[PDB]
Amino acid sequence: ESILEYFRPYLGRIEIMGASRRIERIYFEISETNRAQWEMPQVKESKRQFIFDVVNEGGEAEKMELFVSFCEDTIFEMQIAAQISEFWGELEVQRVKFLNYLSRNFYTLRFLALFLAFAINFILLFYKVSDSPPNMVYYFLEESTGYMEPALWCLSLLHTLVAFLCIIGYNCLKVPLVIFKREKELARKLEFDGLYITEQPGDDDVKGQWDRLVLNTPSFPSNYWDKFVKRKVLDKHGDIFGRERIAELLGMDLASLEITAHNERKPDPPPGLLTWLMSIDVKYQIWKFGVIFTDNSFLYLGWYMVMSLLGHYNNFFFAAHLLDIAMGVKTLRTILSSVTHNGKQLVMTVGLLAVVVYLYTVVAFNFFRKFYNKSEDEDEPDMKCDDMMTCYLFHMYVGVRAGGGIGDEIEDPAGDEYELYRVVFDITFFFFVIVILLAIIQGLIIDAFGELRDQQEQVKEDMETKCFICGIGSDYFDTTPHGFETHTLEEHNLANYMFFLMYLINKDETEHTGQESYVWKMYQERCWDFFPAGDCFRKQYEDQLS
Amino acid sequence: VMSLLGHYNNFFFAAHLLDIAMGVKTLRTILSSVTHNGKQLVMTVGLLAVVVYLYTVVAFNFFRKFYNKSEDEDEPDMKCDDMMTCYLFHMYVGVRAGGGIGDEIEDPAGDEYELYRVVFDITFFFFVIVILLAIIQGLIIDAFGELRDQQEQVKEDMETKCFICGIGSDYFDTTPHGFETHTLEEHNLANYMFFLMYLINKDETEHTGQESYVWKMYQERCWDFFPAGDCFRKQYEDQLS
Ligand SMILES: CCCCCCCC/C=C\CCCCCCCC(=O)O[C@@H](COC(=O)CCCCCCCCCCCCCCC)COP(=O)([O-])OCC[N+](C)(C)C
Ligand SMILES: CCCCCCCC/C=C\CCCCCCCC(=O)O[C@@H](COC(=O)CCCCCCCCCCCCCCC)COP(=O)([O-])OCC[N+](C)(C)C
Ligand SMILES: Nc1ncnc2c1ncn2[C@@H]1O[C@H](COP(=O)(O)OP(=O)(O)OP(=O)(O)O)[C@@H](O)[C@H]1O
Ligand SMILES: Nc1ncnc2c1ncn2[C@@H]1O[C@H](COP(=O)(O)OP(=O)(O)OP(=O)(O)O)[C@@H](O)[C@H]1O
Ligand SMILES: Cn1c(=O)c2c(ncn2C)n(C)c1=O
Ligand SMILES: [Ca+2]
Ligand SMILES: [Ca+2]
Ligand SMILES: [Zn+2]
Ligand SMILES: [Zn+2]
Repeated sequence: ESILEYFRPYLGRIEIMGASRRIERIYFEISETNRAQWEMPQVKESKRQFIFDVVNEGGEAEKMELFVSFCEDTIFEMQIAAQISEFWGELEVQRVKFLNYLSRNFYTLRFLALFLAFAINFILLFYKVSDSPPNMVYYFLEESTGYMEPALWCLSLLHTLVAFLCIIGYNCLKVPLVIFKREKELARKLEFDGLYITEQPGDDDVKGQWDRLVLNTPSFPSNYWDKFVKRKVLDKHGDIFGRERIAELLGMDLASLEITAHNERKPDPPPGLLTWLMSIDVKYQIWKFGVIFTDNSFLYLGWYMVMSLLGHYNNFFFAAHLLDIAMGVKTLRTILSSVTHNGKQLVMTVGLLAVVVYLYTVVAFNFFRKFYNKSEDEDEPDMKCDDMMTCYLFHMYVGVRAGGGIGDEIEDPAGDEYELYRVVFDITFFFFVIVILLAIIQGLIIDAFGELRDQQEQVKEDMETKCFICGIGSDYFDTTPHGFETHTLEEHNLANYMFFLMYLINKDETEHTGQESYVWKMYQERCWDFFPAGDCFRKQYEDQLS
Repeated sequence: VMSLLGHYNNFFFAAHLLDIAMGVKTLRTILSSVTHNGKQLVMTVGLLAVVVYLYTVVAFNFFRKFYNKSEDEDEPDMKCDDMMTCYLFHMYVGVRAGGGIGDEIEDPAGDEYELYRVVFDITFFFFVIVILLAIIQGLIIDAFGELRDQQEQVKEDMETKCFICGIGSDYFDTTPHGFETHTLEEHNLANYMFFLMYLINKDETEHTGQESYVWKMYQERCWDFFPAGDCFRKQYEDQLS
């Protein structure tokens, strides 16, 4: 019993479909470092996001196809977590240590940046403008507190430095995952689908046309686990598309690959800076800059950098950093996600408002223009509807904002032949614009709140009622007490399937057993038939009592 | 404390009127709707403060001429000479006044910054007056729906599944009034409650085999005696119980 208790965390168990028609149970070893890396909060958050998006967007037919991909991505991330874990050579080692320090404390730098922005704004809360020095006016900090201006200067410098550290850290730990995902997707597309061989991408596909740059670059499979994708594509499509055309498209040399296949040399790489710069692939760097610039978080951080530099140029610009609270706190993100859920419908609704108010201006310029005199003095009238530019601007700026429509601002229509017509005009403008459209605006936000809440509830219920791997309902396992918990924690646990991949990858091919070799060979062929979908061990041997 | 202060000054007793909220049950339910999303509400007012502060920042640097609230020409009263007064004015007047801050601010017609001020007023009207108050109302409405859905779910779960064994009502519904008989005689909650006292009171030497077995398992914090997933009727369905 003591040995089993000691080795319980390291004993992983999974279930596979099997070479035969019977579900088979597989036992293997889980490394301590693998479990330590898996339990990291970042990995936990990534797994939560993956589960949420998979459940919400469905994709049942591709479920396993997504899951395996997730595992691959996650593995790369924790490799980075292993790498960034806690004359020329001296500066290089200082640079790598500094980069690692920035990578480790990125979130702390974000928190410090938010706090520094709050402090800078609180200091700026004491500005005052006066004509006399402390013809145009001057600005100065009017306060009785000492050394406030030097403190503000130091806070500005520290804020910019910390934000720059944020930029460098984010480039250190987040970009390689995006690059790896893009390389993986492009490799799958050009190896199986052949989107560039005997097929072309669509013109509207911006990313499809952008991915054409790294086709012939020597560093194409960089930042990705596989480095022989181009050779496999050549072997797959040379006999049809033409070996020479494939070589030119992928930038390969048949003689070079042949001689390296026979035997390769081991030249010494020069550590010089000039030769290193010469060895930099310009096209690959251009493609990497293009893909990284399309990211949202990187653009947000670049905007934060620009705001910091403008803050050095003019201190008041730092006020913009207050909006980072929306990106900072999670409840901020949720409540503003309600607004962003129906954003297209919202810009929609304001456009419809503009059109209907334009029609009201059209019918107000042709007949009811006399009633638009906003000048009290009789000597100099001020007609706001002499031309439709002023009339439409007046209706847009005054009629929409003023409660009760445009009739309140417009003169009294009593005592005129068009009094009934003007009454209909004002009442219909009040109902159609002030009431209905703003009601739509509020209803969109309320519906978005309900939508997000329903999505979260559906995800929770789906997770709590059905198993992720086999899909069998919780009731059948609930026949036996705590059956569902045992099934979801021991038999078909997600972490066990994740760990089995690494256990296959680390150990040598000659050490794989029959089951391990079978799973590995079917994995290579992108075949997901080993997952026990629709069946499990318990019902396989229900008569035999397992 | 309120009562003692009421003795000190009688008017303090007015505070006790708020006890109606704690007193009547419907009071508690309707205010539970408000308290359901309280963090989201203090949230939303904080975001309001930040966005109005940004509007004051862009109103202190350029559009400060239009903040003269004094009718007399001899003694002007600028409300945006410093950002303390400008921010207080926007917080206290702009938010409360329907239509944004443009109504209180002077007429921008006839100036080079008239279009810029039009954008300023219209965007302050939409972003502050419309969107944020819409969020405030939507949170309360969503909380009402949340509590109602919770009560409905609890009622349905109680009325459809048995609490002890968890078997659905349909299987018992095969026999007429089967679910009622099962939930009133076989797996009644009160019977399980009473059995614990019946075991605690009687002496240990008087316990039978079944009573002694349940008692020992209870003492070891083991809950395997509860018939979860099985019951008498399906145990002897072939034998007709
Ligand atoms: C987005 C909503 C838009 C509609 C808002 C409706 C609110 C107001 C509704 C009604 C008040 C109508 C005006 C007062 C009556 C005047 C009579 C008249 O038009 O005869 C004219 C002749 O005929 C024409 O020139 C064309 C006749 C139709 C004009 C447009 C009517 C729009 C109806 C829309 C249907 C809406 C139904 C109900 C909607 C709730 C006389 O014109 P005049 O004096 O000889 O010349 C004038 C100068 N002019 C040459 C420049 C033209
Ligand atoms: C929460 C919402 C916040 C934003 C509300 C926006 C409403 C209003 C929008 C627009 C009206 C803008 C003002 C009128 C035009 C003036 C030109 C100008 O700025 O040039 C200036 C030079 O340049 C600078 O000093 C910096 C330029 C940018 C200033 C800040 C713009 C904010 C944009 C936000 C993006 C919003 C996009 C749309 C949002 C719906 C000229 O300045 P000056 O006269 O030489 O010196 C003045 C005194 N000073 C030294 C103290 C500075
Ligand atoms: N094959 C499966 N593997 C794991 N969990 C499963 C599987 N199928 C269903 N589940 C669900 O997983 C739930 C348990 O979640 P789990 O223990 O994985 O949470 P977690 O990721 O540790 O949580 P947290 O969000 O706190 O980090 C069960 O309630 C069950 O409904
Ligand atoms: N094991 C169980 N024991 C008792 N009731 C159960 C059980 N499982 C489910 N129920 C549900 O409880 C309901 C009966 O509730 P009950 O008769 O206890 O109401 P009550 O609590 O006496 O009424 P009140 O709330 O007014 O006191 C049944 O409709 C049944 O669906
Ligand atoms: C098959 N395979 C993988 O699936 C893999 C990997 N590194 C990460 N992953 C996910 N390597 C090196 C690999 O050969
Ligand atoms: Ca072997
Ligand atoms: Ca006895
Ligand atoms: Zn399962
Ligand atoms: Zn029962």
